[PDB]
Amino acid sequence: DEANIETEGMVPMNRLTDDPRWLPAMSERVTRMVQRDRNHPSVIIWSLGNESGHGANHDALYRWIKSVDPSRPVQYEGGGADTTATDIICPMYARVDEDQPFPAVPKWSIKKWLSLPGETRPLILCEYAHAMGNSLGGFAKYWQAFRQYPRLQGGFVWDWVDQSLIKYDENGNPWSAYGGDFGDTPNDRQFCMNGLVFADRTPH
Amino acid sequence: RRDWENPGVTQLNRLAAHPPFASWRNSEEARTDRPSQQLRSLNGEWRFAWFPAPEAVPESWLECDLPEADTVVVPSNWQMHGYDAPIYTNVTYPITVNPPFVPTENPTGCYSLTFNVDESWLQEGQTRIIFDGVNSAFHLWCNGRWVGYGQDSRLPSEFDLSAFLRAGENRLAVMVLRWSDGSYLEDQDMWRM
Amino acid sequence: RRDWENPGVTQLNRLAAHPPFASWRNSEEARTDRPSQQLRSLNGEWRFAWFPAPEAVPESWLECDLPEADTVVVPSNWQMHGYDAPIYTNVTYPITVNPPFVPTENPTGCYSLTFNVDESWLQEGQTRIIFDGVNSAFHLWCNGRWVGYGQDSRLPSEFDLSAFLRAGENRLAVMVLRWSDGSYLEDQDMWRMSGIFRDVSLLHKPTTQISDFHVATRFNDDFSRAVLEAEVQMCGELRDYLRVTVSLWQGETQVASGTAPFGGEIIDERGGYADRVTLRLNVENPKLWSAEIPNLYRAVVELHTADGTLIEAEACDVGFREVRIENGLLLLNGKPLLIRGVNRHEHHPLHGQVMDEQTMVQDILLMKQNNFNAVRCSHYPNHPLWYTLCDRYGLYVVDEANIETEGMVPMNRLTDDPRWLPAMSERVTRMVQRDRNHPSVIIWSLGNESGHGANHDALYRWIKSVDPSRPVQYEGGGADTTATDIICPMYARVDEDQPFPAVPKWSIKKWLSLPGETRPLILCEYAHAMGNSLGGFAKYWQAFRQYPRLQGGFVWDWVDQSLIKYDENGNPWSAYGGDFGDTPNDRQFCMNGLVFADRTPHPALTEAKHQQQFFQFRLSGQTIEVTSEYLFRHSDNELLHWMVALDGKPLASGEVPLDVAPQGKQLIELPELPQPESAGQLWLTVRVVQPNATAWSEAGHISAWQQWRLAENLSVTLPAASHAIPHLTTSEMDFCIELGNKRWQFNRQSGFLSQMWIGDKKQLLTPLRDQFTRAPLDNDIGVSEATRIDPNAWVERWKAAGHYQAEAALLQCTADTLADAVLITTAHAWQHQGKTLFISRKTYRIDGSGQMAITVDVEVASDTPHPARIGLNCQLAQVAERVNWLGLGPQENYPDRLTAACFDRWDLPLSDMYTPYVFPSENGLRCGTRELNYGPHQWRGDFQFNISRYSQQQLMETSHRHLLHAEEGTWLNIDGFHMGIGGDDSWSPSVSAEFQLSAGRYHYQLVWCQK
Ligand SMILES: OC[C@H]1O[C@@H](O)[C@H](O)[C@@H](O)[C@H]1O
Ligand SMILES: OC[C@H]1O[C@@H](O)[C@H](O)[C@@H](O)[C@H]1O
Ligand SMILES: OC[C@H]1O[C@@H](O)[C@H](O)[C@@H](O)[C@H]1O
Ligand SMILES: [Mg+2]
Ligand SMILES: [Mg+2]
Ligand SMILES: [Mg+2]
Ligand SMILES: [Mg+2]
Ligand SMILES: [Mg+2]
Ligand code: NA
Ligand code: NA
Ligand code: NA
Ligand code: NA
Repeated sequence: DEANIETEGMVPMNRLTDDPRWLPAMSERVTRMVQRDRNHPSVIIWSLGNESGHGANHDALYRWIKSVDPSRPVQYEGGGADTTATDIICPMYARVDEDQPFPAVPKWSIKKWLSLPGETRPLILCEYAHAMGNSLGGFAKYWQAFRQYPRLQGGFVWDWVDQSLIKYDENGNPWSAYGGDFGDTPNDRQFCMNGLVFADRTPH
Repeated sequence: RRDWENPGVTQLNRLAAHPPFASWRNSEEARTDRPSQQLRSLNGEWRFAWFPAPEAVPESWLECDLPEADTVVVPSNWQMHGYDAPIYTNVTYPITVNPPFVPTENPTGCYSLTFNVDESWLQEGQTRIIFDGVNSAFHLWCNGRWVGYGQDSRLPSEFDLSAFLRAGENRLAVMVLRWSDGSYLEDQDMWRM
Repeated sequence: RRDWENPGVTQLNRLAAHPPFASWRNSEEARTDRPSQQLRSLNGEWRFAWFPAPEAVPESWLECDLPEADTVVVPSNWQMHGYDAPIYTNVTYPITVNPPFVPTENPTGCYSLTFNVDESWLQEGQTRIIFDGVNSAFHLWCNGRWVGYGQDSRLPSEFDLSAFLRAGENRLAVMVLRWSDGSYLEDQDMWRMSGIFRDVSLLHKPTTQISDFHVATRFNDDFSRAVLEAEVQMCGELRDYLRVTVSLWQGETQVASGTAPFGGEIIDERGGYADRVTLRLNVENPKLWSAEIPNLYRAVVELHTADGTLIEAEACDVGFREVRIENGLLLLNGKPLLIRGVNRHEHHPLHGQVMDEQTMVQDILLMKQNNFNAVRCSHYPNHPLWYTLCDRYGLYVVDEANIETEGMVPMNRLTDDPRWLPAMSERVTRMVQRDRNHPSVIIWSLGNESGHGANHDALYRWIKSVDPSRPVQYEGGGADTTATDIICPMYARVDEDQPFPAVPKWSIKKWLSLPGETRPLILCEYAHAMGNSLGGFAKYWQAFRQYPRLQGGFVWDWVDQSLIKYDENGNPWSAYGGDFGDTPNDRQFCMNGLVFADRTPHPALTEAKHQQQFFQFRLSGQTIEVTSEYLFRHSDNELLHWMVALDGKPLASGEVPLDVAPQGKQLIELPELPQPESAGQLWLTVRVVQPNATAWSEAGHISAWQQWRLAENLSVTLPAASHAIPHLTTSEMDFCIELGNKRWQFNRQSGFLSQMWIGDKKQLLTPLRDQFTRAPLDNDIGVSEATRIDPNAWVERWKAAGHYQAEAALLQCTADTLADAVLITTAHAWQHQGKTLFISRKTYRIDGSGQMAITVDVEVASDTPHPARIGLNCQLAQVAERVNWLGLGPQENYPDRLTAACFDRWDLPLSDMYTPYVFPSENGLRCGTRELNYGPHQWRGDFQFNISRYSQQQLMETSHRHLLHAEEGTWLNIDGFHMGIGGDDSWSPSVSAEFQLSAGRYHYQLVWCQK
């Protein structure tokens, strides 16, 4: 269960989440989610949101959930996937054997990540295997690794269904449309279609 | 007094969040998770009118239905009804990055509903309304009188209407703003509706 | 649209909090911390009008001054101006508890000010206004137009007036609401006031400005090297030609300096802060900061262009110090501290809660002079100047957020409610952003008495993320919750547990070793100094010194919160709860200081100074061993001063310079001390003296002292029998002994000495009778009131038992003649409703030398609350100017608070034998007295005493010290035994067992005579 908080557009990504002036707005998107869904057994982990760097607000809210509900682990990939605001190393798109040494927020090979000096948490990718179009190549490698490494406990494929919308031509026939197809601009082409199934739930 | 441009105001008169309620008046119904008489759905056909900004919303609307309005189904996204286009942007915000300000031209959706309340609901207890999802912020009026405000498109906003409702016909006025300071926290890579 | 009744709205258009700014336009002015042209003060005479509610404020006011208004000084509290009464309530909220709603009748103060702005301020840059303190919420208008709103009475609210001001005359309209939803978080046990009580300023900043800067100092393991890290953030137009240069100054010297363009390091996938830059300067062998030696540097932040043009400069004092809790201990620069602290409310007897430099410096000097090294901002951020002073004078500070809700039920009803997370958040975060650069601030506190809710944990973690340099603490919820790095109880006793459910107060010694516990323990409040208190104080320190992890505490508290009123004649007097028509009120519970509102020391302050000494001494024959308790300084401004005296009579003395390294020891070999001859007790007395004057001390200031009973010579040569012999005359109603000039009369109907004569001069105005009660001390009363009685309080236990109204029944009264003296034998039985409470057997022996030897032997029922005292008393007829005695003094001292007192010959004016506690009670006692001299009289033995013009009765019937009237003659209370005063807290029996008159059978002997 993930709070409604993404500010990936800001620069740096945590410009709001680290600003105490925004602690209130964020607070309510975390606390109200917990107070609402905390009784569902299917909810096993709480997430503080998505792509919003790592600000103090995240740490504050992290600790809140831990105080309010000890029954569930909290996780957050912002700021490098292994920040003090997450109980699980939850990177997104970190490869199996290859490192991607980005400054500040690198994506280590998931196998190398688990054994980094001092690290001890379990690692579950919050997003991996971008299924955009003819994709999912190398998927078997992830699982090979998941099964061999005790602390490599899986992940969440990205993602389920294509975010395509239905439009109609002059004849009144339906067709799948994406970025820009509605006069929307600026738009991000077809990047809204990353599913394992088409908008109409037909398997890829 | 623009509330959609102040991250300090995320709600006004909204009740506290909580687990799913149904207020059964019979334990057997509760155990079997059967429908509840105390939980009515206001889904269906509502009255809708699109505007270029909240400042274009005619006062009359608060008390009297606009004839220029259309009857549409709720819940729904007005983009899907063709009132304006749905935008698809990944990272780059759909609006200009200048927190906590949003465009002066803020697509405002005016939803209204005439429905009646059983007299027994007003003779006792509390009668509240629950909006499970309003994108991205909105103001609520019940019978011309103002009730409250709410933000956060993905969690329910609840308000106590007990003192606004009357037995019989009642009318809801819901001014929904497409953009708001809350949009700064809603930058997910999906269609922006 | 009521904003004062919505905890979701705590401000409107208020600018971001930040370290103190001045916007210097000259780097030299910044470095030298000289006044700034860009920082004007709007303090002075303003226009004020009071209203019953905001709804009564006439619109005209927004644009036109009300003629009905008055001209008053700002800052100030309108209660202090008499516009309405200041309320004094402890826990119970001053308003009705119904969050977030406040009374419809909300006292609204309307402040206005006409002032003009230089045209140059409006031609460029930003012009903002700064309200350092508005109690408790307010709306601001500039020239009729509305600007913003603000809450939180203890932190500054800033608004950008740039677009509201015009060149020339301008007018400010400030509507201040006394009550608001914010009042729910401001329930501290102090006078409840309101208004603009802190400075109002006008700051001009360039458009492209410095909007914030954080100073950090990290060292290597031995503090030989240190790296100063300065993160700077800007606003306005970003340009490459922009630069920031942070330079560190040690006096006129420039130890280091760094320059760099904006553009921080990459922090995440989106890059970094292009509007920030961090400078890192190296510092070799830095001068470390401490309360011992407040070594400071000057950090100057300059916003300029690459071509060298200064845009603006900001600065602050920097103190290189490292605070960290390691292995269970709180370390300051690697050494484990011993907090000799005190809690200090911002209170002025005439100005209400308005602070000024003078009052501050005064308090600071007094504190340091009485060996204090730390202070707790109970219970809200203090006036900005305070931190600056503590920085320079040297004081460890606990900066505490403005959050107390002790009135709620349960105490954490709000702090655990996520709906209130926002309001709380701002009272914590804004404090940190403001004071985080002050080196004197060593610990952050989350507030006071507000239970333990999730909000506390959330905010706890925030500070830890934002500022790793300081430990966070909070006593709420049991003092050892997950929201505190330090076990910080309040009033937890030394050896005795107080097993309260949920939130017990364990013996501080037992607390440290509780299974799993490992943190350091520092009481945030202990030794409630209310009235005649601080008994058992020495026990705390004994323990602090023995236990590594018992690192001190903060006494409660500094100054009495009494206000000055005037009677018909126009004379000033100290007033407290209720004295202003305020009700409900909490009596005198606002007076818990070590000093009176006017900073005059209480007797207890002296005890504190002594127990908190930084030099410990031990004696072994001829050698005195001095151990230093300092962690950094050397005793480079001290010399030991010793002196031997036989029962007051000095014999030898001298002085050795002190050369002790911190933590070190020094041995001092006294010369072959003078060999006494006469009978008596030799007393070695050492005093540490500061020859040179400091910034806080006069020259020759005394920082410590200690006494030792050297040798003793019991007198064996009993008196030379005079040939005269007393004559006994006998009536049926009296026994009269005459000897030369003197005449003694014992009323055979009472069994007490009813009168004595020295010529045709009477000596007593009231018979010499036994006494087992005392004018109840605040600690004896606790929270027991007229209507609400606390059956547990000592005063009630006594009352119920009947001690205050015991009829003295005579059992025997005989007289016999001896070979050289008359002998009167008495025996009384004090009872109440049949129950025999006390029995007092005595024998008076008047001999040829004309000396009366009174021998008392009392019995106390082993099932009647232990008596407050066991002695005698009578109203003498004389009224002398001085009092001389050989015993513990010079100041007031009681059994459980007499360590600081010294044994010697003391002489003082009758008045100094009376302690002016605002709330009258037993006082002025002096223990361990072998000789007392008053007028023609002299009493000898081994007793305690208090002598004044007020009877115990008057004292216990009078509520204020100003309603006390001198009585005929002088009342003498001579105790053979006196119960301790206690004080571990003032709301429950707090007198240690060893100080309770429980022996059952007591015995003392006195010798009355004419000197
Ligand atoms: O479709 C590309 C994806 O990239 C991820 O980093 C992001 O978290 C997803 O929400 C989506 O934007
Ligand atoms: O003397 C009563 C004291 O009790 C303390 O618990 C409180 O923190 C103080 O502010 C004061 O109310
Ligand atoms: O602060 C702790 C205690 O302080 C006392 O003054 C008060 O009477 C008690 O009820 C409790 O509040
Ligand atoms: Mg808003
Ligand atoms: Mg994204
Ligand atoms: Mg408010
Ligand atoms: Mg209190
Ligand atoms: Mg001692
Ligand atoms: Na997508
Ligand atoms: Na210690
Ligand atoms: Na008090
Ligand atoms: Na010296």
